[PDB]
Amino acid sequence: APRSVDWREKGYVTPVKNQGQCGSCWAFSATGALEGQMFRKTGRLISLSEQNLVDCSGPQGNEGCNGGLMDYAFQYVQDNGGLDSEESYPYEATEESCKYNPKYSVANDAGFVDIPKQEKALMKAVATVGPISVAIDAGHESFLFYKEGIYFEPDCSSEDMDHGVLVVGYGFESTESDNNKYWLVKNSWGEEWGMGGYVKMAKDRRNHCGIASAASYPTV
Ligand code: NA
Repeated sequence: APRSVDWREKGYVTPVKNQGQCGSCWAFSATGALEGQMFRKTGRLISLSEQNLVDCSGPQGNEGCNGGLMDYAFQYVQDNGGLDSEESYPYEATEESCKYNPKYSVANDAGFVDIPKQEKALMKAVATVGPISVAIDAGHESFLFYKEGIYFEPDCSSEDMDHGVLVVGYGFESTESDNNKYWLVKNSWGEEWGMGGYVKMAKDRRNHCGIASAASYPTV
């Protein structure tokens, strides 16, 4: 595999969004991964509707602003036969009744692929597929105040993840500790968080914060 990958450079990645005060991170991770696999297929990058997932993918196991899973969103899109665009079904950060309209669908998928629980396999997936949906333990003050550099939190758990985000690549930079590898992660807390809304999460450090534990992508 390459030592460095950044799918934003290949046009796979929409700008950073902001979920507000709704527990819908899973919808943003999912749209992020489907935006990538749709681009891969069609060569067109279209922002997808998290509200569509929030309002409508309850039958697949999701619970709106109370939480969800990217794989359940991927299943909804297959079951539903479509997903509306962000422009047509904009984000309101509250759960409402489903207003999906197939005429405004701009995306589809035929299931999803779960990546084996290993950073080595996650790396191979990111290198060959595109942006990957992943779950992390973001429940630490250090994560809130992140500004730059490689994020490493010694109290981070590799099993109890609470936040869906999107790995758009990986790389390295020299550090004091010589723990130099990172996953490049798109968040959904707006541009003012982190590095323009991105975080470099420690890579090949014993599955730091569980980044490889629940990784998947939609099959388009
Ligand atoms: Na922000």
